[PDB]
Amino acid sequence: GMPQTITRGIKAMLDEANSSIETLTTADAIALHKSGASDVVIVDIRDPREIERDGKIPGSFSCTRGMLEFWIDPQSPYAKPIFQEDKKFVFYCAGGLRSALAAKTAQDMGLKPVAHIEGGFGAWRDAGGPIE
Ligand code: NA
Repeated sequence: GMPQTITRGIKAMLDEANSSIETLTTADAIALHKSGASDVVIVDIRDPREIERDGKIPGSFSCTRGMLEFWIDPQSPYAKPIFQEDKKFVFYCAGGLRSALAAKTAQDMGLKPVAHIEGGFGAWRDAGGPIE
């Protein structure tokens, strides 16, 4: 049968996100973490099975990407108070792509300031960043 026709793909979504958000270099993110990450919340948006396999950034807060809006919005029944804090929110995933979309979503909602980690946890690990 005729296949599905995708007319808006990840390329378009990622371009829109990337040009609107801070992409924090892996090295800068690692340095930020080592400084104590004052007034920063590092948000791990990976599936828990990814986290179990590969580990995580120490002290990061887990919120899967698919739940993000529901935990950010204070008017959501599922609101998490951490997202109301007067801090910079740095999102990360495995390779940097989901987290660009997540940062853009959060920014679109009004969360400010936001960023994501270039190359994700994969790049973090490759650089020898802190891992739990
Ligand atoms: Na950018």
